[PDB]
Amino acid sequence: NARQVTIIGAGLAGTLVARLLARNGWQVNLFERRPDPRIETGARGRSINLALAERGAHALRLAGLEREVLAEAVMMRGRMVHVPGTPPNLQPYGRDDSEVIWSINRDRLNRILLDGAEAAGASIHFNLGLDSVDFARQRLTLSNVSGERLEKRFHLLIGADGCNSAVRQAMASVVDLGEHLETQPHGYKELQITPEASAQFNLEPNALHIWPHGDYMCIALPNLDRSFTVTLFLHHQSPAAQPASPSFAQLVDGHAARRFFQRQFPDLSPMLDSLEQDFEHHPTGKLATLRLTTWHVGGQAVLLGDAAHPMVPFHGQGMNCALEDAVALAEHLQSAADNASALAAFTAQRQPDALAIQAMALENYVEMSSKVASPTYLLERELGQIMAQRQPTRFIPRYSMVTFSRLPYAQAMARGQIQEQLLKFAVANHSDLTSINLDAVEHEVTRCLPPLSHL
Ligand SMILES: Cc1cc2nc3c(=O)[nH]c(=O)nc-3n(C[C@H](O)[C@H](O)[C@H](O)COP(=O)(O)OP(=O)(O)OC[C@H]3O[C@@H](n4cnc5c(N)ncnc54)[C@H](O)[C@@H]3O)c2cc1C
Ligand SMILES: O=C(O)CCn1c(=O)oc2cc(Cl)c(Cl)cc21
Repeated sequence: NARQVTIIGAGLAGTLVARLLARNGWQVNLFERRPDPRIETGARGRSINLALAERGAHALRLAGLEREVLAEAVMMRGRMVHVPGTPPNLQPYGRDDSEVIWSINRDRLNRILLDGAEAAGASIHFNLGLDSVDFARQRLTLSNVSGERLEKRFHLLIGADGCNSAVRQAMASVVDLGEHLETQPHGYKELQITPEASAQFNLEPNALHIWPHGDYMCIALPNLDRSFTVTLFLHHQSPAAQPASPSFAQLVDGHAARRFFQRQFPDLSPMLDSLEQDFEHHPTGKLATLRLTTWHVGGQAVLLGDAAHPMVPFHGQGMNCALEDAVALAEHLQSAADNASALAAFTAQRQPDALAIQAMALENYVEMSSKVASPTYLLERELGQIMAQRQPTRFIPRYSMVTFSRLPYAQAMARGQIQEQLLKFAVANHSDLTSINLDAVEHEVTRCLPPLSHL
Protein backbone atom coordinates (compact mmCIF):
# COMPACT_ATOMS: atom_id res chain seq x y z
CA ASN A 1 0.00 0.00 0.00
CA ALA A 2 3.02 2.23 0.93
CA ARG A 3 4.33 2.44 -2.66
CA GLN A 4 1.11 3.23 -4.57
CA VAL A 5 0.80 6.47 -6.63
CA THR A 6 -1.76 7.85 -9.20
CA ILE A 7 -0.17 10.55 -11.46
CA ILE A 8 -2.37 12.80 -13.60
CA GLY A 9 -0.65 14.18 -16.70
CA ALA A 10 1.77 12.16 -18.86
CA GLY A 11 3.61 15.41 -19.79
CA LEU A 12 7.19 16.14 -18.82
CA ALA A 13 7.22 16.21 -14.99
CA GLY A 14 4.56 13.44 -14.64
CA THR A 15 6.37 10.97 -16.89
CA LEU A 16 9.77 11.58 -15.24
CA VAL A 17 8.39 11.09 -11.72
CA ALA A 18 6.46 7.99 -13.10
CA ARG A 19 9.80 6.50 -14.29
CA LEU A 20 11.78 7.50 -11.16
CA LEU A 21 9.23 5.88 -8.78
CA ALA A 22 8.19 2.79 -10.88
CA ARG A 23 11.83 1.72 -11.28
CA ASN A 24 12.06 1.72 -7.46
CA GLY A 25 9.17 -0.73 -7.00
CA TRP A 26 6.30 1.74 -6.85
CA GLN A 27 2.89 0.83 -8.32
CA VAL A 28 2.56 3.78 -10.73
CA ASN A 29 -0.62 4.53 -12.73
CA LEU A 30 -0.41 7.51 -15.03
CA PHE A 31 -3.51 9.07 -16.63
CA GLU A 32 -3.26 11.16 -19.85
CA ARG A 33 -6.20 13.26 -21.35
CA ARG A 34 -4.55 13.05 -24.84
CA PRO A 35 -4.17 9.92 -27.02
CA ASP A 36 -0.71 8.25 -27.08
CA PRO A 37 1.55 10.73 -29.00
CA ARG A 38 3.93 7.92 -30.09
CA ILE A 39 0.98 6.37 -32.07
CA GLU A 40 -1.59 9.19 -32.77
CA THR A 41 -0.43 12.71 -33.70
CA GLY A 42 -2.91 14.85 -31.74
CA ALA A 43 -3.13 18.61 -30.92
CA ARG A 44 -0.38 21.32 -31.15
CA GLY A 45 1.93 21.62 -28.14
CA ARG A 46 2.58 24.86 -26.18
CA SER A 47 5.80 25.07 -28.30
CA ILE A 48 7.68 22.95 -30.87
CA ASN A 49 11.18 23.30 -29.41
CA LEU A 50 12.59 23.62 -25.84
CA ALA A 51 15.88 24.96 -24.52
CA LEU A 52 17.31 22.11 -22.41
CA ALA A 53 19.63 23.53 -19.71
CA GLU A 54 21.64 21.79 -16.92
CA ARG A 55 18.76 21.31 -14.42
CA GLY A 56 16.63 19.49 -16.99
CA ALA A 57 19.54 17.54 -18.53
CA HIS A 58 20.75 16.42 -15.09
CA ALA A 59 17.25 15.14 -14.15
CA LEU A 60 17.10 13.19 -17.48
CA ARG A 61 20.66 12.03 -16.58
CA LEU A 62 19.51 10.34 -13.27
CA ALA A 63 16.61 8.81 -15.22
CA GLY A 64 19.16 7.46 -17.73
CA LEU A 65 17.29 9.12 -20.59
CA GLU A 66 19.80 11.99 -21.29
CA ARG A 67 21.66 10.33 -24.21
CA GLU A 68 18.44 9.33 -26.06
CA VAL A 69 17.18 12.97 -25.69
CA LEU A 70 20.45 14.64 -26.84
CA ALA A 71 20.51 12.26 -29.89
CA GLU A 72 18.29 14.69 -31.90
CA ALA A 73 19.46 17.88 -30.02
CA VAL A 74 20.79 21.04 -31.69
CA MET A 75 23.52 22.87 -29.73
CA MET A 76 22.99 26.56 -28.86
CA ARG A 77 26.39 28.31 -28.12
CA GLY A 78 24.95 31.79 -27.44
CA ARG A 79 22.32 34.32 -28.48
CA MET A 80 22.37 35.90 -31.95
CA VAL A 81 20.90 39.42 -31.61
CA HIS A 82 19.47 40.76 -34.90
CA VAL A 83 19.11 44.56 -35.00
CA PRO A 84 18.58 46.13 -38.49
CA GLY A 85 21.62 48.08 -39.70
CA THR A 86 23.95 46.50 -37.12
CA PRO A 87 25.61 43.16 -38.17
CA PRO A 88 24.27 40.20 -36.06
CA ASN A 89 26.13 40.09 -32.73
CA LEU A 90 26.78 36.67 -31.14
CA GLN A 91 27.04 36.90 -27.34
CA PRO A 92 28.20 33.44 -26.12
CA TYR A 93 26.19 31.97 -23.20
CA GLY A 94 29.33 30.61 -21.47
CA ARG A 95 33.17 30.09 -21.31
CA ASP A 96 33.61 27.31 -23.89
CA ASP A 97 31.25 24.78 -25.59
CA SER A 98 30.86 22.92 -22.23
CA GLU A 99 28.48 25.78 -21.17
CA VAL A 100 25.67 25.54 -23.84
CA ILE A 101 21.87 24.93 -24.05
CA TRP A 102 20.08 22.48 -26.42
CA SER A 103 17.16 22.84 -28.84
CA ILE A 104 15.09 19.66 -28.44
CA ASN A 105 11.65 18.73 -29.80
CA ARG A 106 8.89 18.80 -27.17
CA ASP A 107 7.01 15.77 -28.64
CA ARG A 108 10.30 13.82 -29.11
CA LEU A 109 11.26 14.54 -25.46
CA ASN A 110 7.72 13.59 -24.29
CA ARG A 111 7.80 10.34 -26.38
CA ILE A 112 11.29 9.42 -24.97
CA LEU A 113 9.93 9.92 -21.39
CA LEU A 114 6.75 7.89 -22.13
CA ASP A 115 8.95 5.01 -23.29
CA GLY A 116 11.13 5.43 -20.16
CA ALA A 117 8.16 5.36 -17.75
CA GLU A 118 6.54 2.32 -19.44
CA ALA A 119 9.99 0.63 -19.40
CA ALA A 120 10.42 1.20 -15.61
CA GLY A 121 7.02 -0.49 -15.03
CA ALA A 122 4.56 2.41 -15.08
CA SER A 123 1.03 1.85 -16.35
CA ILE A 124 0.11 4.68 -18.71
CA HIS A 125 -3.59 5.06 -19.51
CA PHE A 126 -4.24 7.53 -22.39
CA ASN A 127 -7.58 9.08 -23.45
CA LEU A 128 -8.55 9.53 -19.77
CA GLY A 129 -8.95 13.01 -18.34
CA LEU A 130 -9.23 13.88 -14.68
CA ASP A 131 -12.70 15.38 -14.24
CA SER A 132 -12.92 15.66 -10.44
CA VAL A 133 -11.42 14.52 -7.07
CA ASP A 134 -13.29 13.41 -3.79
CA PHE A 135 -10.45 13.84 -1.33
CA ALA A 136 -12.73 12.82 1.56
CA ARG A 137 -13.82 9.50 0.00
CA GLN A 138 -10.29 9.10 -1.48
CA ARG A 139 -11.65 8.68 -5.01
CA LEU A 140 -11.35 10.49 -8.37
CA THR A 141 -13.19 10.69 -11.69
CA LEU A 142 -11.88 10.28 -15.18
CA SER A 143 -13.59 10.51 -18.55
CA ASN A 144 -13.01 9.14 -22.02
CA VAL A 145 -13.55 11.07 -25.26
CA SER A 146 -17.14 9.54 -25.50
CA GLY A 147 -18.24 11.12 -22.18
CA GLU A 148 -18.35 7.77 -20.25
CA ARG A 149 -16.98 8.29 -16.69
CA LEU A 150 -14.62 6.17 -14.59
CA GLU A 151 -14.25 6.32 -10.78
CA LYS A 152 -10.98 5.11 -9.33
CA ARG A 153 -9.82 4.95 -5.69
CA PHE A 154 -6.46 6.66 -4.92
CA HIS A 155 -3.81 6.59 -2.18
CA LEU A 156 -1.54 9.41 -3.32
CA LEU A 157 -2.35 11.82 -6.17
CA ILE A 158 0.29 13.76 -8.15
CA GLY A 159 -1.08 16.67 -10.20
CA ALA A 160 1.36 16.86 -13.13
CA ASP A 161 -1.46 17.94 -15.53
CA GLY A 162 0.11 21.35 -16.55
CA CYS A 163 -1.05 25.05 -16.50
CA ASN A 164 -4.78 24.28 -16.39
CA SER A 165 -4.52 21.57 -13.79
CA ALA A 166 -7.67 19.54 -13.16
CA VAL A 167 -5.88 18.51 -9.88
CA ARG A 168 -5.46 22.23 -8.92
CA GLN A 169 -9.21 23.00 -9.60
CA ALA A 170 -9.97 19.90 -7.50
CA MET A 171 -7.81 21.08 -4.63
CA ALA A 172 -9.01 24.72 -4.84
CA SER A 173 -12.61 23.67 -4.13
CA VAL A 174 -11.81 21.88 -0.81
CA VAL A 175 -8.88 24.16 0.36
CA ASP A 176 -7.61 27.75 -0.19
CA LEU A 177 -4.64 27.42 -2.50
CA GLY A 178 -3.91 31.13 -2.05
CA GLU A 179 -3.76 31.69 -5.85
CA HIS A 180 -2.34 34.98 -7.22
CA LEU A 181 -2.64 35.35 -10.99
CA GLU A 182 -0.50 37.88 -12.88
CA THR A 183 -1.54 38.14 -16.48
CA GLN A 184 1.05 38.38 -19.18
CA PRO A 185 0.07 40.96 -21.86
CA HIS A 186 2.10 39.16 -24.54
CA GLY A 187 0.72 36.42 -26.76
CA TYR A 188 2.72 34.16 -29.05
CA LYS A 189 2.62 32.78 -32.57
CA GLU A 190 4.85 30.01 -33.94
CA LEU A 191 6.13 30.63 -37.54
CA GLN A 192 8.63 28.62 -39.66
CA ILE A 193 11.97 29.22 -41.47
CA THR A 194 12.43 26.39 -44.05
CA PRO A 195 15.72 24.33 -44.20
CA GLU A 196 16.27 25.94 -47.65
CA ALA A 197 15.68 29.54 -46.33
CA SER A 198 18.01 28.96 -43.32
CA ALA A 199 20.74 27.79 -45.77
CA GLN A 200 20.04 30.66 -48.26
CA PHE A 201 20.37 33.45 -45.61
CA ASN A 202 23.36 31.60 -43.95
CA LEU A 203 21.70 31.71 -40.45
CA GLU A 204 23.91 30.41 -37.58
CA PRO A 205 22.67 26.80 -37.01
CA ASN A 206 23.97 26.70 -33.38
CA ALA A 207 22.54 29.82 -31.66
CA LEU A 208 19.34 31.25 -30.12
CA HIS A 209 18.38 34.01 -32.60
CA ILE A 210 16.49 37.04 -31.22
CA TRP A 211 15.01 40.23 -32.83
CA PRO A 212 14.46 42.70 -29.96
CA HIS A 213 11.72 45.37 -30.20
CA GLY A 214 11.09 46.69 -26.63
CA ASP A 215 7.42 45.93 -25.93
CA TYR A 216 7.47 43.09 -28.55
CA MET A 217 10.06 40.59 -29.95
CA CYS A 218 10.97 37.51 -32.02
CA ILE A 219 13.07 34.40 -31.30
CA ALA A 220 14.21 31.47 -33.45
CA LEU A 221 15.30 28.03 -32.25
CA PRO A 222 17.11 25.52 -34.51
CA ASN A 223 15.70 22.11 -35.61
CA LEU A 224 17.59 18.86 -36.48
CA ASP A 225 16.53 19.20 -40.18
CA ARG A 226 18.38 22.63 -40.26
CA SER A 227 14.97 24.41 -40.15
CA PHE A 228 13.99 27.06 -37.55
CA THR A 229 10.95 27.75 -35.34
CA VAL A 230 10.23 31.47 -34.91
CA THR A 231 8.11 32.75 -32.02
CA LEU A 232 6.55 36.20 -31.95
CA PHE A 233 5.97 37.73 -28.52
CA LEU A 234 3.56 40.65 -28.93
CA HIS A 235 0.74 42.16 -26.82
CA HIS A 236 -2.78 40.76 -27.26
CA GLN A 237 -4.33 44.28 -27.44
CA SER A 238 -2.89 47.84 -27.66
CA PRO A 239 -3.57 50.06 -24.55
CA ALA A 240 -6.15 52.91 -24.33
CA ALA A 241 -3.01 55.04 -23.54
CA GLN A 242 -1.20 54.06 -26.80
CA PRO A 243 -3.83 52.70 -29.27
CA ALA A 244 -1.49 53.00 -32.35
CA SER A 245 1.17 50.64 -30.74
CA PRO A 246 1.24 47.11 -32.35
CA SER A 247 -0.77 44.11 -31.09
CA PHE A 248 -2.38 40.80 -32.23
CA ALA A 249 -5.74 42.68 -32.39
CA GLN A 250 -4.33 44.91 -35.22
CA LEU A 251 -3.14 41.90 -37.26
CA VAL A 252 -6.50 40.63 -38.51
CA ASP A 253 -5.13 38.85 -41.63
CA GLY A 254 -1.92 37.00 -42.57
CA HIS A 255 -1.36 39.93 -44.98
CA ALA A 256 -1.68 42.57 -42.17
CA ALA A 257 0.96 40.49 -40.26
CA ARG A 258 3.23 40.25 -43.41
CA ARG A 259 3.02 44.08 -43.56
CA PHE A 260 3.92 44.46 -39.83
CA PHE A 261 6.87 42.06 -40.38
CA GLN A 262 8.24 43.93 -43.43
CA ARG A 263 7.81 47.16 -41.34
CA GLN A 264 9.21 46.02 -37.89
CA PHE A 265 11.39 42.87 -38.52
CA PRO A 266 12.43 43.62 -42.20
CA ASP A 267 15.55 41.37 -42.21
CA LEU A 268 13.41 38.49 -40.83
CA SER A 269 10.28 38.74 -43.13
CA PRO A 270 12.00 37.23 -46.32
CA MET A 271 13.25 34.15 -44.34
CA LEU A 272 9.61 33.56 -43.24
CA ASP A 273 7.99 31.78 -46.14
CA SER A 274 4.32 30.75 -45.40
CA LEU A 275 4.00 33.68 -42.83
CA GLU A 276 0.31 34.25 -43.90
CA GLN A 277 -0.66 30.52 -43.69
CA ASP A 278 1.28 30.00 -40.38
CA PHE A 279 -0.23 33.21 -38.91
CA GLU A 280 -3.83 32.18 -39.76
CA HIS A 281 -3.66 28.39 -38.99
CA HIS A 282 -1.37 28.30 -35.89
CA PRO A 283 -3.27 30.02 -32.97
CA THR A 284 -2.21 32.85 -30.60
CA GLY A 285 -0.92 31.34 -27.35
CA LYS A 286 -1.52 32.80 -23.86
CA LEU A 287 1.07 33.40 -21.07
CA ALA A 288 0.76 33.84 -17.30
CA THR A 289 2.42 33.74 -13.88
CA LEU A 290 0.34 31.90 -11.31
CA ARG A 291 1.60 31.75 -7.72
CA LEU A 292 -0.05 29.46 -5.06
CA THR A 293 0.47 29.63 -1.36
CA THR A 294 -0.34 25.88 -1.07
CA TRP A 295 0.71 23.03 -3.39
CA HIS A 296 -0.77 20.12 -1.40
CA VAL A 297 -3.64 18.55 0.53
CA GLY A 298 -2.13 16.73 3.51
CA GLY A 299 -0.34 13.67 2.26
CA GLN A 300 -3.21 12.99 -0.22
CA ALA A 301 -2.39 15.13 -3.25
CA VAL A 302 0.34 17.49 -4.60
CA LEU A 303 1.07 19.73 -7.65
CA LEU A 304 4.27 19.44 -9.57
CA GLY A 305 5.72 21.49 -12.43
CA ASP A 306 3.39 23.76 -14.43
CA ALA A 307 0.42 22.63 -12.33
CA ALA A 308 2.00 24.33 -9.24
CA HIS A 309 3.81 27.35 -10.78
CA PRO A 310 2.89 28.54 -14.30
CA MET A 311 5.62 30.96 -15.53
CA VAL A 312 6.52 33.23 -18.53
CA PRO A 313 8.89 31.44 -21.00
CA PHE A 314 11.53 34.21 -21.12
CA HIS A 315 14.28 32.27 -19.18
CA GLY A 316 13.52 28.93 -20.93
CA GLN A 317 13.46 27.19 -17.51
CA GLY A 318 9.86 26.00 -17.09
CA MET A 319 10.56 22.42 -18.21
CA ASN A 320 14.03 22.47 -16.53
CA CYS A 321 12.36 23.48 -13.26
CA ALA A 322 9.53 20.89 -13.85
CA LEU A 323 12.15 18.09 -14.29
CA GLU A 324 14.13 19.33 -11.23
CA ASP A 325 10.78 19.22 -9.32
CA ALA A 326 10.05 15.61 -10.41
CA VAL A 327 13.45 14.54 -8.96
CA ALA A 328 12.79 16.36 -5.65
CA LEU A 329 9.26 14.87 -5.37
CA ALA A 330 10.51 11.33 -6.12
CA GLU A 331 13.32 11.74 -3.55
CA HIS A 332 10.97 13.05 -0.82
CA LEU A 333 8.39 10.32 -1.44
CA GLN A 334 11.16 7.67 -1.14
CA SER A 335 12.88 9.17 1.94
CA ALA A 336 10.00 10.43 4.16
CA ALA A 337 8.38 8.64 7.11
CA ASP A 338 4.96 9.10 5.37
CA ASN A 339 3.37 10.96 2.44
CA ALA A 340 2.23 13.97 4.58
CA SER A 341 5.89 14.49 5.63
CA ALA A 342 7.02 14.08 1.97
CA LEU A 343 4.57 16.56 0.46
CA ALA A 344 5.12 19.04 3.35
CA ALA A 345 8.94 18.78 2.85
CA PHE A 346 8.86 18.80 -0.99
CA THR A 347 6.63 21.95 -1.10
CA ALA A 348 8.69 23.69 1.60
CA GLN A 349 11.92 23.11 -0.33
CA ARG A 350 10.64 23.91 -3.91
CA GLN A 351 8.15 26.81 -3.35
CA PRO A 352 10.90 29.44 -2.78
CA ASP A 353 12.89 28.32 -5.82
CA ALA A 354 9.67 28.24 -7.91
CA LEU A 355 9.04 31.93 -7.00
CA ALA A 356 12.62 33.06 -7.80
CA ILE A 357 12.51 31.36 -11.20
CA GLN A 358 9.08 32.99 -11.94
CA ALA A 359 10.59 36.42 -10.90
CA MET A 360 13.77 35.91 -13.00
CA ALA A 361 11.79 34.69 -16.05
CA LEU A 362 9.81 38.00 -15.99
CA GLU A 363 13.06 40.00 -15.52
CA ASN A 364 14.58 38.22 -18.47
CA TYR A 365 11.97 39.68 -20.89
CA VAL A 366 13.58 43.16 -20.55
CA GLU A 367 17.03 41.62 -20.84
CA MET A 368 16.36 40.14 -24.26
CA SER A 369 13.85 42.72 -25.67
CA SER A 370 13.72 46.15 -23.81
CA LYS A 371 17.54 45.84 -22.92
CA VAL A 372 18.49 49.64 -23.36
CA ALA A 373 22.37 49.72 -23.20
CA SER A 374 22.64 52.77 -20.81
CA PRO A 375 26.18 54.41 -20.45
CA THR A 376 26.27 53.48 -16.70
CA TYR A 377 24.80 49.96 -17.49
CA LEU A 378 27.60 49.06 -19.96
CA LEU A 379 30.10 50.35 -17.37
CA GLU A 380 28.55 48.22 -14.54
CA ARG A 381 28.70 45.14 -16.84
CA GLU A 382 32.36 45.70 -17.77
CA LEU A 383 33.29 46.00 -14.02
CA GLY A 384 31.13 42.86 -13.51
CA GLN A 385 33.29 40.93 -16.03
CA ILE A 386 36.50 41.98 -14.21
CA MET A 387 34.94 40.91 -10.92
CA ALA A 388 34.04 37.48 -12.44
CA GLN A 389 37.64 36.93 -13.74
CA ARG A 390 39.14 38.10 -10.39
CA GLN A 391 36.57 36.18 -8.28
CA PRO A 392 35.22 33.08 -10.15
CA THR A 393 34.20 31.26 -6.95
CA ARG A 394 32.12 34.31 -5.78
CA PHE A 395 31.15 36.48 -8.78
CA ILE A 396 29.05 34.46 -11.16
CA PRO A 397 26.60 35.91 -13.78
CA ARG A 398 22.99 35.07 -12.88
CA TYR A 399 22.41 33.55 -16.31
CA SER A 400 25.29 31.10 -15.58
CA MET A 401 23.95 30.30 -12.05
CA VAL A 402 20.45 29.69 -13.48
CA THR A 403 21.27 27.93 -16.77
CA PHE A 404 24.52 26.03 -16.11
CA SER A 405 24.58 25.49 -12.33
CA ARG A 406 22.18 23.55 -10.07
CA LEU A 407 22.37 26.03 -7.19
CA PRO A 408 18.74 26.52 -5.94
CA TYR A 409 16.92 29.25 -8.06
CA ALA A 410 16.35 31.35 -4.90
CA GLN A 411 20.12 31.34 -4.04
CA ALA A 412 20.99 32.30 -7.68
CA MET A 413 18.57 35.24 -7.42
CA ALA A 414 19.80 36.30 -3.93
CA ARG A 415 23.48 36.32 -5.10
CA GLY A 416 22.52 38.24 -8.24
CA GLN A 417 20.98 40.98 -6.04
CA ILE A 418 24.18 41.24 -3.92
CA GLN A 419 26.25 41.52 -7.18
CA GLU A 420 23.90 44.09 -8.90
CA GLN A 421 23.94 46.10 -5.61
CA LEU A 422 27.79 46.08 -5.52
CA LEU A 423 28.09 47.18 -9.18
CA LYS A 424 25.54 49.99 -8.82
CA PHE A 425 27.28 51.47 -5.75
CA ALA A 426 30.83 50.96 -7.20
CA VAL A 427 30.06 52.80 -10.47
CA ALA A 428 27.86 55.46 -8.67
CA ASN A 429 29.58 58.73 -9.69
CA HIS A 430 32.24 57.38 -12.08
CA SER A 431 32.39 58.08 -15.86
CA ASP A 432 34.75 55.21 -16.82
CA LEU A 433 36.64 52.19 -15.36
CA THR A 434 39.85 54.22 -14.67
CA SER A 435 38.00 56.23 -11.96
CA ILE A 436 37.11 53.12 -9.75
CA ASN A 437 39.63 51.23 -7.52
CA LEU A 438 39.22 47.62 -8.74
CA ASP A 439 41.17 46.19 -5.76
CA ALA A 440 38.70 47.87 -3.28
CA VAL A 441 35.64 46.62 -5.27
CA GLU A 442 37.21 43.11 -5.29
CA HIS A 443 37.55 43.20 -1.49
CA GLU A 444 33.84 43.90 -1.18
CA VAL A 445 33.09 40.96 -3.52
CA THR A 446 34.96 38.73 -1.00
CA ARG A 447 33.12 40.35 1.96
CA CYS A 448 29.58 39.92 0.49
CA LEU A 449 29.70 36.72 -1.54
CA PRO A 450 30.71 33.47 0.13
CA PRO A 451 32.53 31.09 -2.28
CA LEU A 452 30.91 28.32 -4.30
CA SER A 453 32.15 24.77 -4.96
CA HIS A 454 31.58 22.07 -7.61
CA LEU A 455 32.42 19.45 -4.94
C1 LIG B 1 6.15 29.14 -25.90
C2 LIG B 1 6.79 28.48 -24.71
C3 LIG B 1 8.11 28.05 -24.79
C4 LIG B 1 8.73 27.39 -23.73
N1 LIG B 1 10.08 27.08 -23.84
C5 LIG B 1 10.68 26.54 -22.81
C6 LIG B 1 12.11 26.27 -22.91
O1 LIG B 1 12.83 26.61 -23.84
N2 LIG B 1 12.65 25.65 -21.80
C7 LIG B 1 11.96 25.33 -20.64
O2 LIG B 1 12.59 24.81 -19.71
N3 LIG B 1 10.61 25.62 -20.53
C8 LIG B 1 10.01 26.18 -21.57
N4 LIG B 1 8.66 26.45 -21.49
C9 LIG B 1 7.87 25.91 -20.36
C10 LIG B 1 7.39 24.48 -20.55
O3 LIG B 1 6.47 24.40 -21.64
C11 LIG B 1 6.67 23.91 -19.32
O4 LIG B 1 7.25 24.41 -18.12
C12 LIG B 1 6.59 22.39 -19.22
O5 LIG B 1 6.04 21.84 -20.41
C13 LIG B 1 5.79 21.94 -18.01
O6 LIG B 1 5.84 20.51 -17.96
P1 LIG B 1 4.71 19.80 -17.10
O7 LIG B 1 5.03 18.29 -17.12
O8 LIG B 1 4.48 20.32 -15.72
O9 LIG B 1 3.36 19.96 -17.93
P2 LIG B 1 3.04 19.70 -19.47
O10 LIG B 1 4.36 19.44 -20.23
O11 LIG B 1 2.33 20.89 -19.99
O12 LIG B 1 2.23 18.32 -19.47
C14 LIG B 1 0.95 18.27 -18.81
C15 LIG B 1 0.23 17.03 -19.27
O13 LIG B 1 -1.02 16.90 -18.56
C16 LIG B 1 -2.01 16.48 -19.46
N5 LIG B 1 -3.32 16.83 -18.92
C17 LIG B 1 -3.83 18.09 -18.71
N6 LIG B 1 -4.99 18.09 -18.09
C18 LIG B 1 -5.26 16.75 -17.88
C19 LIG B 1 -6.33 16.08 -17.24
N7 LIG B 1 -7.36 16.70 -16.68
N8 LIG B 1 -6.27 14.72 -17.18
C20 LIG B 1 -5.21 14.09 -17.71
N9 LIG B 1 -4.15 14.62 -18.33
C21 LIG B 1 -4.24 15.96 -18.39
C22 LIG B 1 -1.64 17.15 -20.77
O14 LIG B 1 -2.32 16.53 -21.86
C23 LIG B 1 -0.11 16.95 -20.75
O15 LIG B 1 0.34 15.70 -21.25
C24 LIG B 1 7.99 27.10 -22.57
C25 LIG B 1 6.67 27.53 -22.48
C26 LIG B 1 6.06 28.25 -23.52
C27 LIG B 1 4.71 28.86 -23.30
O1 LIG C 1 18.55 35.43 -22.21
C1 LIG C 1 18.54 34.76 -23.24
O2 LIG C 1 19.46 34.82 -24.14
C2 LIG C 1 17.44 33.83 -23.64
C3 LIG C 1 16.79 33.11 -22.48
N1 LIG C 1 16.16 31.86 -22.91
C4 LIG C 1 16.79 30.65 -22.90
O3 LIG C 1 17.90 30.37 -22.52
O4 LIG C 1 15.93 29.72 -23.42
C5 LIG C 1 14.76 30.37 -23.73
C6 LIG C 1 13.63 29.84 -24.30
C7 LIG C 1 12.59 30.72 -24.57
CL1 LIG C 1 11.15 30.08 -25.29
C8 LIG C 1 12.71 32.08 -24.28
CL2 LIG C 1 11.40 33.17 -24.64
C9 LIG C 1 13.86 32.60 -23.71
C10 LIG C 1 14.88 31.71 -23.44
